Amino acid sequence: DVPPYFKTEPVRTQVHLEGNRLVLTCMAEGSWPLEFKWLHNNRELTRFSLEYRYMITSLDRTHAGFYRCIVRNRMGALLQRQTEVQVAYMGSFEEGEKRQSVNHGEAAVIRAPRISSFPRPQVTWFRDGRKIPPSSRIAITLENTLVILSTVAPDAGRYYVQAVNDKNGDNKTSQPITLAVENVGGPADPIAPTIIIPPKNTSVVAGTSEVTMECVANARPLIKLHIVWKKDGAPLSSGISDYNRRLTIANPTVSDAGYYECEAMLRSSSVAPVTRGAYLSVLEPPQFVREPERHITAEMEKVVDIPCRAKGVPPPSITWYKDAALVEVGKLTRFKQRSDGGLQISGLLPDDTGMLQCFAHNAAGEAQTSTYLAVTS
Repeated sequence: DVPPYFKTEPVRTQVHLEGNRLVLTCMAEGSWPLEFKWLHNNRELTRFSLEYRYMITSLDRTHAGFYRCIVRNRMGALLQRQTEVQVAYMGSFEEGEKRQSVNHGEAAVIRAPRISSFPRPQVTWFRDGRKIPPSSRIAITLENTLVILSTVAPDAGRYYVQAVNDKNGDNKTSQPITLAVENVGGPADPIAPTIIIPPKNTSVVAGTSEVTMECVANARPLIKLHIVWKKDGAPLSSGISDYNRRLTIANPTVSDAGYYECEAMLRSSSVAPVTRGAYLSVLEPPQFVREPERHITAEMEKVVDIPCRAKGVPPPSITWYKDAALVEVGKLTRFKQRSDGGLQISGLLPDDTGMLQCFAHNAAGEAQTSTYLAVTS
């Protein structure tokens, strides 16, 4: 009479190549009989059986998504930790040839032609078979948009991209975009600082290595263009790269979160700078500070309390299951959940016997614990 439990929980995320085979396992132990069923995006994929494996002989990108297992025996049922199968692939540049036009001095903004791919491909800008590296006059954004500051006539031509998927090695070339540069009025006219690419609202899990805010500015003459970064109003003096276009935070913490501003101005000038801002949110995955005991016995018809509190950013939501089924909490029920997080059961029916599972969820993760509740008296 052993209730189910998991010997090993699967990894949260995993990347596979298209065409390769895929084996998932429900590694559990318990007392005969131990049955297993599989869920794909919370929809039944199998019914209960003796088969603990779910196998896909040949992966497709359409197989990407969430999988999990349910294990059960005559004493109860457990919901396995959910995993995300990510299928590495790369489509083609379906877009045709394009053409844009700009006047000299104006910034030329050329978005990277669309392509669907996992992971996101590495993109490199080209023109006449020559690579186009970022310069003081040429920016390539995080979105792989090509910006050409204070364009001159020789900037006109056919630009295109090459895209390489890092995990399957695929290499595609896009159709070209033809930039025309016009000549209206003298090319010596001054231009006040402009922000072509403002910072974007950006979120990162604290268990990452880097996070980058970006801001691209245009001016004439480009040489006296200066970009200052700020956090919550205060200037920053490190982590700045590109030509002051990129602000890179290493190993971000919850403290690094906040409002980041980009200010473009002319050196030794007369003018109010132009400012654009965006928030950086830093999250922590859920993590228990209070777990119920892995075996619990209460008696009919008293009330029992099962403690469960989690820690994380933002404050994680606590959700209860009984035998892999969402517990019905509410005032017309015997079950009620403290804002504390714990679960209180009143009027213990013999059928309240089984496996209870506490799930702590937030946008950056999911944690889970189980207990065996046995009714006596």
